[PDB]
Amino acid sequence: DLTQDEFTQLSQSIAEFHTYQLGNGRCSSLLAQRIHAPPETVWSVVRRFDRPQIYKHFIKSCNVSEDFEMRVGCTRDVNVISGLPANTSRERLDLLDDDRRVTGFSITGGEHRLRNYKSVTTVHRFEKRIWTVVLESYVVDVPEGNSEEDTRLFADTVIRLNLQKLASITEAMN
Ligand SMILES: CC1=CC(=O)CC(C)(C)[C@@]1(O)/C=C/C(C)=C\C(=O)O
Repeated sequence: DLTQDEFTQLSQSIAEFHTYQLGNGRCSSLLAQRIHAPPETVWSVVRRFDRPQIYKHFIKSCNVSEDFEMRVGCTRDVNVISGLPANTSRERLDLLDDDRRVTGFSITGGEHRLRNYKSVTTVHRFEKRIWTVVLESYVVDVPEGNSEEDTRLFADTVIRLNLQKLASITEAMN
């Protein structure tokens, strides 16, 4: 996946936001997407907590309060497209750092099986031409009698598809 030069450059961010030391019954993974677009452009979409459906394929709609303010602790209600093993997710914004380009959220409830899910998404400048690397990591409980391996495959597949869609949206923005 990540090159040596990408790792090195990305080392302290990964230690700071994307490394976990967990007990059993919980699992994590880290995923990376390269985007051939300025990190200002990528971050302008990543940080828009009220409109995840701009890049998240499986989200049919997202509702926020009439008094919504973009501030740690604000919440959103997302509704999943039809036919899926989940219908809704209730999510809380945990991080919004406009200097470092760090965001994250937690799933506090809803109709789905990704209990105590929390993810962190970070945006990184690379200079070849300016490009961007996005890291996204999550921790989640392993539902009793499911395996850690199926849980990770599920989360990873959704995050990977979302970060691909992010890359296509943000590259089209040039
Ligand atoms: C597509 C989908 C299906 C589910 O079964 C769970 C949930 C409804 C939470 C989800 O929206 C999960 C989305 C997660 C993994 C990544 C995200 O959105 O950053």
